[PDB]
Amino acid sequence: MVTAHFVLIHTICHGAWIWHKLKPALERAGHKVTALDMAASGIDPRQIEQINSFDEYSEPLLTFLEKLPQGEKVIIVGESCAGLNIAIAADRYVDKIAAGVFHNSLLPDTVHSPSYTVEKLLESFPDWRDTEYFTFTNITGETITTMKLGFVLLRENLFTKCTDGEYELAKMVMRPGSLFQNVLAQRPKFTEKGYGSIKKVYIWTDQDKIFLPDFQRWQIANYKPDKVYQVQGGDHKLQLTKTEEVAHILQEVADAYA
Amino acid sequence: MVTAHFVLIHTICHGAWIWHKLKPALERAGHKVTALDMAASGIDPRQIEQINSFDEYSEPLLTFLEKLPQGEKVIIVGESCAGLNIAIAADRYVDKIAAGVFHNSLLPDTVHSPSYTVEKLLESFPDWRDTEYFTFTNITGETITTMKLGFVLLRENLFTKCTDGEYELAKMVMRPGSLFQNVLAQRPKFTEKGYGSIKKVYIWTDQDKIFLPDFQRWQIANYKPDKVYQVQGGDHKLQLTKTEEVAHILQEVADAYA
Repeated sequence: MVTAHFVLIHTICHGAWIWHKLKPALERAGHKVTALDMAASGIDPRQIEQINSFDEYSEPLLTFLEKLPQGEKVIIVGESCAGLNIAIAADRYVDKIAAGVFHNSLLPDTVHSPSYTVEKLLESFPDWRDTEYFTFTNITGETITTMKLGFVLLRENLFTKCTDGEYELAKMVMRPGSLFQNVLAQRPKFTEKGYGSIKKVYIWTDQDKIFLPDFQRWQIANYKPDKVYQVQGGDHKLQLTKTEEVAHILQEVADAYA
Repeated sequence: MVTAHFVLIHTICHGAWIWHKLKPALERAGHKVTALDMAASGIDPRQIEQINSFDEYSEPLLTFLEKLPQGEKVIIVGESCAGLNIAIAADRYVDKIAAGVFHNSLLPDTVHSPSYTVEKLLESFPDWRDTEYFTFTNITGETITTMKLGFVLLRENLFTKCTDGEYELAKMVMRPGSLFQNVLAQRPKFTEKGYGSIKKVYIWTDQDKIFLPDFQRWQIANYKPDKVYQVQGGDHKLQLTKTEEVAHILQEVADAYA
């Protein structure tokens, strides 16, 4: 059994806290874990109106990767939209990445536009329920749509099978976030030399009520991962409903990719 | 059997998230709960360097009370230093407050300075271990001392008996905080017609590794509460390690004080 350094990356609106159970589980098995707040997330001091793109939003992951002592690789694990952080980071630091794990998450490709998987998600799941929307204007004049996720969305669609304790936590710390979709739509594609070349492991459940099965199979068919692990039951937040399951999958990820 | 509106107030450095287990436990009995972040705490947008006194730090509680419609009463439950928030609020809004519950908490009086209980706490527990200290100057020239609580202190003194998931949570969302002690020491005394007149319930455990047995007993004798509940075992954070027991006691506070 390899021991590895996981870097855990939350989805927009969330923060390092989503990982509060998975992190000590990986550590009991002797792994090093880093759970990072992205910009304007968790207890990051920035607000979302000071952030101009998904690449800026990824700053804390990139900064973290820049300081990582040479020879060291990490396994980056991303939930939901954090798939985009993984692609951004692999195009800047391919050298330092053993593998990217996609945890009910967007799976960008290199053929299409980075906003491609976002587009397909919003076709798959177009009704965000009691979610509220807002806009501000970025550094070069783009209208950025932000969101405060709805509590009924949170209950039923992301945290479907979670504990009340965990659902209540999530309402206590959820923050505004953005897909920066229209800025993604204008961004150079992810590259083959960087993102294209890292190992990619995909983890999901068919019980997910926001990243739906037809969408998630579509992702797997669109850009074939190296490994696909399907967890039975649970919900979108497998790191909360299937913590040990995920800890064991991640061990197999460390076993195959170091 | 009475249902109440509980208003849950975390201590400094923390945020509303500390009540994530107690809130749904209370809601299960039919109580309404509100859990608020104080300034510069939890996910509040401010940093501590813009906060000039413990009263300013109290703004979101005060604003919340200010906005309550007439005829509506709350029970404020406060942990550690939040005893001061209770006093501050009760002097401003005695008419919206059914009781104040002190949860391993500073219990101010009306007859010494508002800093008295903080001074006595610091005599009792002068050494805060790996805790870091910083300073800034407030708008009126005072030196404010702030702190980042040490992880060892969090592990062993605050979250002694808590779960690995809860402890990890704390590390993930803990923020800088301040007692505003020098400012408290220049502050007018709490009034009899406000703070002085509310019902006060004091809840504690002798296994608390930071508010120690002698300090707490001393509080109890210096300013006699209406009721004293002693929970067996647990640790400093009873709303986490003894959640159901605290929910049960809170029901009775609601029964007495309506």
